[PDB]
Amino acid sequence: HHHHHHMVHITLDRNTANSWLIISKDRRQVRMGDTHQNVSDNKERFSNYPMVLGAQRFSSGKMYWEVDVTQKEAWDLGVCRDSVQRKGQFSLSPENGFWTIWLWQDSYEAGTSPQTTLHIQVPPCQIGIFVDYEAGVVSFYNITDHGSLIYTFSECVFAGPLRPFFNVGFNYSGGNAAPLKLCPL
Ligand SMILES: CC[C@@]1(O)CCN(c2ccc(F)cn2)C1
Repeated sequence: HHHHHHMVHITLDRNTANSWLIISKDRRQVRMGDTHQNVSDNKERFSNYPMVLGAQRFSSGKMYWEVDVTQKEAWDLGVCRDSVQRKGQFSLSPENGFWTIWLWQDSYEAGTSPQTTLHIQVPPCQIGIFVDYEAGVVSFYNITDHGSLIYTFSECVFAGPLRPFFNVGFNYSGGNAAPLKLCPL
């Protein structure tokens, strides 16, 4: 791909974070804490899962960013509607306003309903996310493998403003404490 020149500076929105997350001072890194992080509850926070949104809202144009997933066992990445459900249980699907891929139990899958098997020969340490709002496209690129395509959602019904979406995953195993990091342009 040649999408790097629509690069946008993404930062994380503390107010949307699950109350166990720790966001860095620069708002470019997030990890799971070993406890509640001593913040008040609010209607924006994802309650059930270790999720957080980007601060940026997009309703037009082409946007690209990169995320470091080094030494994680589990994570979700992509974009979602600004109006997604925050509280209780839900599935990551375009019907619920999410365009995502994930790693879980040594397999990579796209968040369709039901989920789609991905075929990645080189396990990625960094993921590129490309959104074309007018075209209705969300694409995922393997930066570790010369930018090779991972998955494309097309004919997307965004149905409102979009926000960058992140899930650092649980750490039941003690093997998933590593952060998600937004990579420099
Ligand atoms: C274990 C120390 C941390 O809590 C802080 C930094 N960290 C990692 C782990 C892996 C990796 F690739 C990058 N950062 C997790």
